[PDB]
Amino acid sequence: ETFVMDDYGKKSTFASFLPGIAGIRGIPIWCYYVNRGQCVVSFGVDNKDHAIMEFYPAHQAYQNVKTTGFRTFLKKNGTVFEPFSDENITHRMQIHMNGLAIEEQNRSSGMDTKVVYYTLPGENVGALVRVVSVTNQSGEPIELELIDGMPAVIPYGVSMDSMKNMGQTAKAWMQVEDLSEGLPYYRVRASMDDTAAVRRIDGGNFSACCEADGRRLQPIVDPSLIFSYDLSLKRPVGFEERPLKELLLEEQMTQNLLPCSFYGITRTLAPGGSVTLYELIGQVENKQLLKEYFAEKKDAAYFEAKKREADELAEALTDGIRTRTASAAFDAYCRYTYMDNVLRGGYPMQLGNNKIFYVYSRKHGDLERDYNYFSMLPEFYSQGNGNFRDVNQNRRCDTFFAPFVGRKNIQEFYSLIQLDGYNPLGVEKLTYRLSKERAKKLLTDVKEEQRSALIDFATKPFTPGALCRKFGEVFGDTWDETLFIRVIDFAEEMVNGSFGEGYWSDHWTYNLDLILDYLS
Amino acid sequence: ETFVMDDYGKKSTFASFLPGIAGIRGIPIWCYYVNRGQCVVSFGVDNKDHAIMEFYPAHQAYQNVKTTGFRTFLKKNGTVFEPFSDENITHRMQIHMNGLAIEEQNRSSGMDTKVVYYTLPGENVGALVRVVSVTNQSGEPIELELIDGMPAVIPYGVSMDSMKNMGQTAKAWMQVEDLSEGLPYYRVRASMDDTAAVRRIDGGNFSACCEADGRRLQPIVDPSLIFSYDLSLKRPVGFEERPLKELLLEEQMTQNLLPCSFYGITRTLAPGGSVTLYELIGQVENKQLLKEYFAEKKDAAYFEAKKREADELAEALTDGIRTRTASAAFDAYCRYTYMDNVLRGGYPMQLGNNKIFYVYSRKHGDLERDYNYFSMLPEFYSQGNGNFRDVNQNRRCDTFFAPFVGRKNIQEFYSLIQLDGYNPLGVEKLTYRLSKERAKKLLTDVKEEQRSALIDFATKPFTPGALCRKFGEVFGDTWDETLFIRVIDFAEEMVNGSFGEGYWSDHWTYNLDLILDYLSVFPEQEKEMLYEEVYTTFLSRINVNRRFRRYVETENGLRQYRALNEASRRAAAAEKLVRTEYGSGDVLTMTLMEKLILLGAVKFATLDAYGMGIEMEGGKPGWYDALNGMPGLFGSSMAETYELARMLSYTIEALKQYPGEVALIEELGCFLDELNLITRLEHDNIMRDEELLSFWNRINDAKEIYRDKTYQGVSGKKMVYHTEQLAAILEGFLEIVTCGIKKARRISGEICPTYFTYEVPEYEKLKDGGIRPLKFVPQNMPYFLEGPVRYLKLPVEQGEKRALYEAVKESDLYDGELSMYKVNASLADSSFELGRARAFTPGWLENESIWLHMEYKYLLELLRSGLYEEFFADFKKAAIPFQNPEIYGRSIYENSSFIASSRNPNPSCRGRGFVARLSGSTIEFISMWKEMMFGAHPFRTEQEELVFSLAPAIPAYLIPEDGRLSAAFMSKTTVCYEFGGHRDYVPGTYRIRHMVFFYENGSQATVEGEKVSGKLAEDIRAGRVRKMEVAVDLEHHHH
Repeated sequence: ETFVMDDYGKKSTFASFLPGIAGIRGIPIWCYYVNRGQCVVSFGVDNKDHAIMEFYPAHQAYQNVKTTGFRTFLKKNGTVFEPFSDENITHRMQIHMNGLAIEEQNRSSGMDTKVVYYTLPGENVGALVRVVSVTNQSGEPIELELIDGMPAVIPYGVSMDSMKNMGQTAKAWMQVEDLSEGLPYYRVRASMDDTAAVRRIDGGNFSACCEADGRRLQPIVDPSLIFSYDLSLKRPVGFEERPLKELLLEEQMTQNLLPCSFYGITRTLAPGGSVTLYELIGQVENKQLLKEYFAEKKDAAYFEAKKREADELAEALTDGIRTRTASAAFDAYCRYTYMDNVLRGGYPMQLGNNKIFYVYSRKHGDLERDYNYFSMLPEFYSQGNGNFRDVNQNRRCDTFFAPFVGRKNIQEFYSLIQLDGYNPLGVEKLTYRLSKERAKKLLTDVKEEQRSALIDFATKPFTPGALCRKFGEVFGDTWDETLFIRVIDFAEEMVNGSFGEGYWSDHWTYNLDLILDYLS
Repeated sequence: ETFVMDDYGKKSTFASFLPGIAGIRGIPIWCYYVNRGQCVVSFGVDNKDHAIMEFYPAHQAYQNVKTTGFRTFLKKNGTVFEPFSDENITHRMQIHMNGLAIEEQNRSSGMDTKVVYYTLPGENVGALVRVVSVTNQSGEPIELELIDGMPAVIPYGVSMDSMKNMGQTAKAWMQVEDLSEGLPYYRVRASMDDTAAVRRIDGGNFSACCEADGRRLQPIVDPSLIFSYDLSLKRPVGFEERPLKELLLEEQMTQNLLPCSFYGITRTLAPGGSVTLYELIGQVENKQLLKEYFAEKKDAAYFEAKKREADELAEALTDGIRTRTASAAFDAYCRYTYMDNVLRGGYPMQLGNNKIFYVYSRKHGDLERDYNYFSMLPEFYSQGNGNFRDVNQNRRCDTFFAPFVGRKNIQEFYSLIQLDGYNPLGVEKLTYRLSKERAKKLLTDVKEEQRSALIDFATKPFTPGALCRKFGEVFGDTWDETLFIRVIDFAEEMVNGSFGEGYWSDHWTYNLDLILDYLSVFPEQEKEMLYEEVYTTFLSRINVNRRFRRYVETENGLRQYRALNEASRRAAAAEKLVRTEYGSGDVLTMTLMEKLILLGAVKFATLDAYGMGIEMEGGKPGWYDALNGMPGLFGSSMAETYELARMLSYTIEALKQYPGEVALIEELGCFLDELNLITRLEHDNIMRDEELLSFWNRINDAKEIYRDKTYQGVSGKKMVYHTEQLAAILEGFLEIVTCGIKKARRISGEICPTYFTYEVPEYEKLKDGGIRPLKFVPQNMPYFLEGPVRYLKLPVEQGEKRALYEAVKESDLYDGELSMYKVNASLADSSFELGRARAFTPGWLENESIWLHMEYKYLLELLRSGLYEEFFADFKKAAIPFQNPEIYGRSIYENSSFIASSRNPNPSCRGRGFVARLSGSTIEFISMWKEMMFGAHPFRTEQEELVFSLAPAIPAYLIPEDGRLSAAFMSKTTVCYEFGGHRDYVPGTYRIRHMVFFYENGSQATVEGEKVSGKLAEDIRAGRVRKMEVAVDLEHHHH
């Protein structure tokens, strides 16, 4: 079910990505990875302009992952080792449908490093979960100083163009907040685009790390503490020269810099012992959401449950094509192909009682499709736009796997045929609107101000995720899901055609396939 | 003369660049360098879209130079060493004015590596020369395999945006050619921008390396041969695993990759022996140029001669400011500052016989000024565009160093003043055009097809470099330079104004400086300068909106958000001059006095409601860019008021000095008469009232009538005035301005203000849609240094100036820890609508930092006002050449835009200059140097004859041990002072015993006195005296 590549650092380069599935009630994120270093080179929330780790094309991703990607430094009795930096050391990569794990077995240092990645599922905060475990495989106790994290966190409000073109000038707006609280908040001081209606920026990237207990560790946000004069981020000169405890007592620069996110522990590991760090990196729209999310302690059990949920998401998504043949690779390929087709074209589901909704779709782009400006919607019931041809083809066999779809795809893709035989290029996200009278009838059992808020929200086009977010905002923490289901049921589905740029001569040729599959 | 930084890899980071001087007949290139690795991080030819090594901002440049910069790998008996990769190894950097050299002395490996950079001078191919020498310093012979070069050469045709955004996809177009020939050609297979007229791409980047013999080495263009699986380019796995000879036999991939450029040699070095590689990396427009350039072998002697030429270029460029004092750092700083000022504003030169051309200028940008899209023209006689303010200031002292310039700058920068008092933002490159008949007359002695080619080329606008390129193309290899000179002489100089983006309120304030410098060098031609009718007028591309139309309603109250009238906008590429008969007649011509009167009238009409500041009605702030939100808050600048008072006083003195008749255009005459009537009516109200709404309304109504009448066109009929009437009118204006200044100082405090912000709580809507303000509430602004700087120029009492100096020194504008002056006080409690300055931390960029330009302006004003002791002390405690390089963070011969002040949150960053060496402080230092060395007025006109005298102001710490201080006078004459003793030589505290003149012809003349007049003075100004020996306060130096 999992693909294992040994010594991937010496193999041919390839680019890939986590599927970005956060569940029906989660916030998906985009995370691209390559087979070099600690393998993760770029991840954000919405698009290239909301990246936490800077987006690079495939060539630059291969060239920079060992520097701008996740780093880990182990100090064993004075000397510093960097896992996943020397390809001559035995390393390994395990690829899941919705996860990624790497290992290194350094016999010289007697320490084993394991890093597990997965997108955080089923939460109102989109984040990447990184679990780092270091095991003392030597026969003697060692005094380990462990530091790991990310050397360049892009503050919220810095666009990709701003980085790539004027990083030096854009450093003037970057800052960090809440170092003492253990939840660093990475955002610009003010809107970098002048002549903006709102000068204040509320959103922010965050990081949080803890051991199995759950108490957050003190962050390191100034890369000069670790790397000192080495701006190339190749060797941690400061970490080598000084103990970790002294580093945590330094006055870190929280302004006029491209901040890092590093956390450290000091431990004496018995022979066979290990230390595990649970690190969360994500983005929120305001500090209130971040405080609400961390109102409950996130211990090791929480992260293990979230990892199991992340695996089960892909498992249940691909269970519709489960196959057992003479080739295990064939079955794994079947499941993976179904998941990729879902990512490109969406996964049908019954939203309410009389609606068909396609979830997990997104306008795709990756390190190799660098020309595409991808945009994955950061909300519940996530969905995205798509080209006519791609969405038309990817939904060819939806009726076979989801009989409740019926003729919806045929109607959708023949209603887009213009009178002259051509069609719009773009297929918009599913949006819904509720009429005034029906909305008033539905909201009779609601409090007056809440009724008014839902009236003004639901009479304009909205997505189901936006509606659920509004429900949460206007009801606090507990409400009635049946109200949401009823609003969806009695809402009206908008038309979802956007012209685009031109008229291709082949788009109409894929509708007969939909007709034939439905007739099959 | 050179700055040496040891172990620069461990020092604080700084960004810099080679000046990009290729000579008058060379192709300049841009090359930026940092103090990490092999130090060179980006270089190309024209702009960021024609880079050979990818351009990075300063942060990315620091982070990537050790990887994407030049690399060198030494294999000594099997093991591989990489010089300039470990900071613990002793390394060194030497910085020249037009060169860069780095060294590494690895005792462990016993090998010394030396790399020398310099731009290739005096060739029709722009390239970077890189010389790498490895010396075997061990006591035993070693078998050395050397590989060096660049791991990522950007192929020609790949834009910077293409790289940064879609490098992976753009790799599909990249390819290399001519590997066997030894001249790899890096270009795209076809135009990457689809729907292009020409699919084929002819230009290409190239590299070529050779030993001292000159035979080109076999290149390595596939980085996978050297680095193997390591795409991070950190360690050369392939080079370690295999010998160099086997690598050169591999089949290199020349397509679908980002190619490298590496060359290798295998050698057995005797103890003390060395191997040198001469590597050329550049760009050409076609393979024919590359083949022609390499038609002759380039041996070691060629590269040594080119390096000497590159050094001599900067040497001869800066020889005009050569100085010998007690501080060698001071002299090096003088030369470097002059070179930087030339880079920013251009170097004057005599092109032909009757033309003045500015060479080496360019629209500047660097690793720290990453927002600027720089563009250096890749041709002979290189030049570039520039902003009005920067070019205006940088040419302040051109007449002193280049007397042949004369009044050209004054005419150029007053002809750019529009009828409404504003000006275009951009100053275009000098272009020339030749008429049909003159071109036919010139080309009579030319072959028919060559004559036709030159006719069709020269009848359209061209630059001198383009003309020389065309001459070369159409004549082969040999031709007649006199033909080029004659075509330049008989060509017509085009108008060089480009509108830009907006109207700043301070651009006009720098022209009086040009006038004053010209009068300092040629004092006897003031009347001729004033009454010379050669001043044209730029045609406005957009008109300032009426005040009732500039005001809009917002949530926070009334705002000024519609300064420009978009309905009146005209075509950018159209007629550029105001023509008589409402745009149908001849080009309107005006005298300098008319321009001064127009500026005075318009700026007086631009007073604010309280009659204190000059409104930023143009939609742009003053000299302070980071306050872009000030015009929206009804901002007014007191600095413009001080400059207006100074200009009015100068015009009054000029009118009284040379009485006669002055002709003003009819519209300006009517406007001036209306303003005079308004002042006579409102004088009583101005003297007693606090708010002056009625005066403001009448003034703005007259100004709007004049602006809207002149914008549509001017007939050209001129009214005639006596100098007495204009003197009375401008004296009334100056009296009102002086009362406004007094009121502002009264309501501000112990320090004169700089800006005023007004809030309008009561306004009335109009039927036509405009909004009429009814009450202005002034808001105090934080103290800025520019206020006192402009104020010190006014003719006020000396005691008041000293009191202002003390108040500034004891205020928040003075950084006690750094002993420097900050650009502004704290902005913390000010409004957040002011602009970018509110989004910056204190002590960073233009926010409460030591902005070097304004600090040098303040020091210059202290020097000019006679505060000699204070000027000496503050100059010693604040000048760049006297800084500590450990704290300053870069070479003390180079300037910076700002120094992080004591309020900067980073203790390490305090006292450290950050942005590159092209600040505006260069011209300020040049003015200070000239004032100190020769006094305010070296030439004076007494009894209608030229009189020459020297009044130096030299502090004790500049006088050498022997007491002989020398400086260059007008870039040709050497003045060798000799001082009796070590002390501060304040003017009036000494006397010139005698001066001795050494003529160029060898004859000597000695004058026993302090002043000369007549023939001696004329010879001094004409450059016919080689050297002057001046004895100060004594016959000889006495310890």
